[PDB]
Amino acid sequence: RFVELGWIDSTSPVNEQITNPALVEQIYHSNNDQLLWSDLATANHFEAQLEVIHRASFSPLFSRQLFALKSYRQQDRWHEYDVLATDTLLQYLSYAEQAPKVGIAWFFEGQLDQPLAPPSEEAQLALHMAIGNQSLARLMDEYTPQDPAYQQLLQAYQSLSSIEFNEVALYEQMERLKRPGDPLSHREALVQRLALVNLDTTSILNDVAYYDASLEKPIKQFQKMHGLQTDGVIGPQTMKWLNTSVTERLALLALNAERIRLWPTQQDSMIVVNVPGFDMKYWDAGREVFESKVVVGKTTRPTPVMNTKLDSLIINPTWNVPHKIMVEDILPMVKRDSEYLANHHMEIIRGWSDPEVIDPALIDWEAVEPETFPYRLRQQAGVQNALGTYKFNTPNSRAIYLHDTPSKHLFNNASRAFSSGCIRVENAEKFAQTLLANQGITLDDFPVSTQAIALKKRIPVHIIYQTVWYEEGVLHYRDDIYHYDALALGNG
Ligand SMILES: *C(=O)[C@H](CCC[C@H](N)C(=O)O)NC(=O)CC[C@@H](N)C(=O)O
Repeated sequence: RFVELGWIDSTSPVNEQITNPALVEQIYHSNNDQLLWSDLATANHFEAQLEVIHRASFSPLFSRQLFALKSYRQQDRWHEYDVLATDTLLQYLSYAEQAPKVGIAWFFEGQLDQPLAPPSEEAQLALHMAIGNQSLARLMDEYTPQDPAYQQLLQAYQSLSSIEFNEVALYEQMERLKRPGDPLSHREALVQRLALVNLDTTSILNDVAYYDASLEKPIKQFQKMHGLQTDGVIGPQTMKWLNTSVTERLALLALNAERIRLWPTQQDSMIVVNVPGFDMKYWDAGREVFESKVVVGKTTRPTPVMNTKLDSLIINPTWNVPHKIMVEDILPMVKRDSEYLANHHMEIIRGWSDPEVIDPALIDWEAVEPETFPYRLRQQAGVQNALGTYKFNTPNSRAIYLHDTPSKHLFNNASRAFSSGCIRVENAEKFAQTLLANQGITLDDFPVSTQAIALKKRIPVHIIYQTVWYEEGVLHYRDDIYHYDALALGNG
């Protein structure tokens, strides 16, 4: 298959690189077979967009086409460049349209490594019009999220890009922890690395030999920006981020900017949990009506990025221990600690369909193998239940949901990856009250027995993974707990 254009030989390598020759030739024929990319500023603008996608590292497709474009350009093969650019712009338009629909597959469950379906007729009309007006640069901009949050990441990207290769000494210290009052060997590298993330360094005193008062606010601001405990102590967590290179920050800005294409913005009614920020928000009628900290899955039992809906609440839930938890976690402890089941208010039941309670005294524990244990565990409802007082049921293929917790001290931690995958909600009682108020449900008598409550209006729940974002006028960075930034960072 060869692109039917006079000024492209059938033997040209672009015939193997073009994903949609039929549509590309029609666009040219509709435009009198004129070149679309003869304005270098327009070529530059599209390569700069592809360079963001390339650095983000989620798309072998776009990386492959960018490398081919740059090669044709280095050789002044502008006719080939022209047709490959036009093909690649159709892929970009499809990417822009498809990201919010299926993009999880490109960022979290795989990569964008195969060509996409052609963009919509609306995109194809906007392209035809843009070609007529030589407004391709504006078209590309219109197919970015029209969202100040996205533009804040791209603005920082553009600032840092201009100083990417300036030498900045690493911050070094002799001891593991440096506290206010301690001598400092590397004050200048420290102040330069605070300045790199746009913190006000103008009141830091020059040539002071120790961690003085003038450094304390900037250090705590740096800690807060990176989600660290704001203890003022320059330890390994603080230094990891101080010593992050501009190249690595640019990778994080690019990947996080492109991830914004995935996430819904409608505030009709939505719940969003950002895993690596360990927080959540609930919007009703276009307003934030609830926010709280959360606990999320341990790195070995990760909370998946997913879309689901909140179908129902259980007030005073029991906990039906999943088979895998029973076998791997609990029964080994039961075998070694004859007070475990009483202490955790856990009953042995014949099965879910047959909740006959069996006294653990009636079982020969010596003979029990967790793997073959034929009964099930059910934790009684109450304030010490692992689900607390509230289960927020969000049915999905990974069996993830939201719940209250008796372990509320964990919300005081800066890093909150403690669960088996589920999301534990701080102020769960307030979340339930707000949900049920908005649904036109309220209990005149608060049950002290288990009660399942169907939502009348199902609420979309978006579990997202955003390690850089803009909020209250500043950028926030978070540790890549599930290693989804790892390929972009280059850190193996
Ligand atoms: C959520 O994590 C839940 C287990 C109950 C809550 C837990 N104790 C917590 O750590 O917050 N579900 C799962 O762990 C998934 C288990 C899966 N095998 C299943 O079928 O339920």
